[PDB]
Amino acid sequence: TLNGGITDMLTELANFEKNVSQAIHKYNAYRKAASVIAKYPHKIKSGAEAKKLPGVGTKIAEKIDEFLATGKLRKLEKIRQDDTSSSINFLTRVSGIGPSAARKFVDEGIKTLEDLRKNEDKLNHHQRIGLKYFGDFEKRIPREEMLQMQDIVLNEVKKVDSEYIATVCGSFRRGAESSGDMDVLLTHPSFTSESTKQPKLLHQVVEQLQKVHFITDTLSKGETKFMGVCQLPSKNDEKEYPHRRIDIRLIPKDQYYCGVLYFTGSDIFNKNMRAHALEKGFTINEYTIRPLGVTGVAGEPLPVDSEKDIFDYIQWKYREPKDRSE
DNA sequence: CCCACGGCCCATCACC
DNA sequence: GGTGATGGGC
DNA sequence: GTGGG
Ligand SMILES: Nc1ccn([C@H]2C[C@H](O)[C@@H](COP(=O)(O)NP(=O)(O)OP(=O)(O)O)O2)c(=O)n1
Ligand SMILES: [Mg+2]
Ligand SMILES: [Mg+2]
Ligand code: NA
Ligand code: NA
Repeated sequence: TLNGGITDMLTELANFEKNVSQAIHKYNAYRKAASVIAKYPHKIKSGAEAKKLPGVGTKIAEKIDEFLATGKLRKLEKIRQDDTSSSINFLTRVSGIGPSAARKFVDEGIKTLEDLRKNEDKLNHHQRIGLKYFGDFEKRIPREEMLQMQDIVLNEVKKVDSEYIATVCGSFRRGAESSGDMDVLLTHPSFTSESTKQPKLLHQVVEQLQKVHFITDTLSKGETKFMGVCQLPSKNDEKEYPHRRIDIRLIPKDQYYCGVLYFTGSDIFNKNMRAHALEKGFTINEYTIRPLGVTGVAGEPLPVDSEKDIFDYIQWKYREPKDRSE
């Protein structure tokens, strides 16, 4: 974090544009510039120096010049003093409350943590849980604990069926010493791009994790994606662990590599790799990589036998998980 | 100067 | 109930 | 907010 001051500012600007302005491309623009600056190995001495990087234009250069001279940004000082912006920004930190619901709550006078707790009935299920574990969801997860959770999930899934393969992805797979949540990619031989030869493959895994009281809540649940809450078990007299967010994604087994590429991330790395794919004449999702015709309609899935194959198609030298933290 | 900005699962809602 | 848009999120 | 064509 040579330029922590700058990337903090841009991130705060990104969050403002997303939550308050509801201008999602300004949000992406700021997080993009913040990302490319974060890996810049020198201590930026000027906005013009920053402008040389792809993603940093004139406006951000100006803001960097102001920040380096005064240590702060007036655009942000103002935003920080607005009640509406502060209320809306706070509300969006509750899982299940997006920019729209946040602004709508404020119109009704519901703008504090106490307001949410007294008005539980005006929340849907996701928001109710997000409020419930608002404190825990602010806490990060030490890799030490991620290791415990990994072993539990993997052993529980082995117990359901020895042919399930569960892989922890996300920031954990990228080698982070701390994670915001747990991300699990799941495969089973019965579920391929060809056919689902067995119903409820994800349900049974969730069921099992619920019966050992690992999974405690459910935010959403379909045939391929689980979004919910989990908690490590504690020993006698030992104070309980915080509740953690957990994401489980069931992917067709023959499409494991695109799946594990996708959910390893990061989100910004994924954005960059797929944009580059489009430039190179391909399109990548969590299932396949396809060519673009002169048309703009995708062709057939190209053969993929590894993560490196995907990198190869678009003329990218392979980058290990720990070098994908953009 | 113009425009597109990665790709998609689940919950909810509007409409027929 | 089917379909499609929208919100929130990965 | 930024940048390729
Ligand atoms: N916008 C997004 C968000 C997530 N993802 C994929 C890549 C992420 O690594 C993976 C999990 O999302 P995530 O849990 O919100 N972020 P991630 O695990 O990378 O970092 P953490 O904050 O969880 O530690 O989903 C994506 O492709 N596009
Ligand atoms: Mg994660
Ligand atoms: Mg996640
Ligand atoms: Na630039
Ligand atoms: Na939220």
